[PDB]
Amino acid sequence: KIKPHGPLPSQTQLAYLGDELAAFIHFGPNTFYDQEWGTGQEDPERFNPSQLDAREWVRVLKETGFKKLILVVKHHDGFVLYPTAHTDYSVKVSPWRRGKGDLLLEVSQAATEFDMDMGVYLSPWDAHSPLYHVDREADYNAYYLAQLKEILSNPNYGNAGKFAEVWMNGARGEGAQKVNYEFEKWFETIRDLQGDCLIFSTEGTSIRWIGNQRGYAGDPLWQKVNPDKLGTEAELNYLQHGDPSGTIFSIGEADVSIRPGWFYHEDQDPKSLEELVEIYFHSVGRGTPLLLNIPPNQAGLFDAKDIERLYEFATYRNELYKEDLALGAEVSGPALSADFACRHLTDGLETSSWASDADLPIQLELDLGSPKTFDVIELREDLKLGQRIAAFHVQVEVDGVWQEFGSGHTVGYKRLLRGAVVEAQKIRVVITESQALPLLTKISLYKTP
Ligand SMILES: CC(=O)N[C@@H]1[C@@H](O[C@@H]2O[C@@H](C)[C@@H](O)[C@@H](O)[C@@H]2O)[C@H](O[C@@H]2O[C@H](CO)[C@H](O)[C@H](O)[C@H]2O)[C@@H](CO)O[C@@H]1O
Repeated sequence: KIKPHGPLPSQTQLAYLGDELAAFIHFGPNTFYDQEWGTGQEDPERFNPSQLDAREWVRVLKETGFKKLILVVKHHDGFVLYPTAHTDYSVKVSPWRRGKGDLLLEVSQAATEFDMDMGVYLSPWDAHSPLYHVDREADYNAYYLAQLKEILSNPNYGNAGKFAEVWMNGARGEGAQKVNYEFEKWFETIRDLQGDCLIFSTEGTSIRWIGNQRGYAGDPLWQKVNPDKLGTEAELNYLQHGDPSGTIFSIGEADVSIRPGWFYHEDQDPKSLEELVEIYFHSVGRGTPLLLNIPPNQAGLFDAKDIERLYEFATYRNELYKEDLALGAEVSGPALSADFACRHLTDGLETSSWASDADLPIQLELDLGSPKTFDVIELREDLKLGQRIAAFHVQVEVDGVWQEFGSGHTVGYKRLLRGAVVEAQKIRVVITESQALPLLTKISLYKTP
């Protein structure tokens, strides 16, 4: 029994890491006003999608491999997209669904049908609320809290009444009131109603921002931080790389829009497959989830181009992973014991892993038995026992010379590392720095389609 190392992830954290792909939905007055930020002066009469179909949103997301859907139900403009008891600035005063509309309900019903996990984004900064003022901040905090209770206590909201993530955006306009939030109170309520539900915030919660909206996790990416170095003034590079000395397990979620903007704009186009693939390799392929925003249009529908792109992106990933070229390769090198043997890295069993207490560098060598053509290696740690590896490199034997394939810092939950396409039978993975005796659960090899 190897001892754990460092801060360990919760079950809900590991489940997210396992799921890899989440979808964001920004939709609201901003969609009708052709803007990215609203003022709270938007006319609810203009919130009037011609033919909204949340079931179609959920179906396409499910079919294209997304495992969670995070819905904006109140952006910075403050317009609430479910019939809240706590402000009149909501869908209640919109003509949509002859005034009886509830977008949270509509998305929740569809998500429940498709077993799509649910997140909810409720903007802390509220440009509409007359309570959003330093002189009224206790009242604003009670407003926000009361809405968390409305959202998170209702069996008709979420995936069968369950929410997997709450999103508290850190953004605030320069001229806005400097309201301070009752974070701990909010977190307690979230726990009371939804247990270990993940929380994205500027504070020391289970999810942090990766520090850009480009889909780029750093290398290294430590999925752990010290809460004392977070808050609204957290350094972006700290978010992006995490902390080798972090004290809490923290997922650096990589959010990015399929378009330039978060809301739908007719004049904008979605990213290319090539662009999404790069993002994929620098987010999921660096051990963190990708949260990809798809904005519905003024009809309440996903854009046709955007839909095509999600299917092409899904096809790409299915083809990448179709064959693990490393399965059954003979693996040699040091190993702690038979229970942690090298052959565990390519045996195709999720239940078996490798470890070694040998002095670094530790060299694992795979012999594929015959020459194969590949351009991706996948490594995974056992984060139930903590993140450990700080540096590694990969080589391939070509005409009797061990040439470089690639190098990196961290592995984490899952690390994809691309190299130039090669035909080779023998590969070395060399671990050169680690915070504790290294473990890997798998080595895989693929060819990009
Ligand atoms: C329009 C725009 O680019 N705004 C960004 C801010 O993004 C916010 O978050 C995204 C997801 C979207 O809802 C925007 O309308 C929001 O304004 C950005 O705020 C940071 O956003 C990240 C998430 O990407 C975390 O929530 C941070 O805590 C926020 O500080 C700010 C600063 O990067 O830049 C523009 O205002």
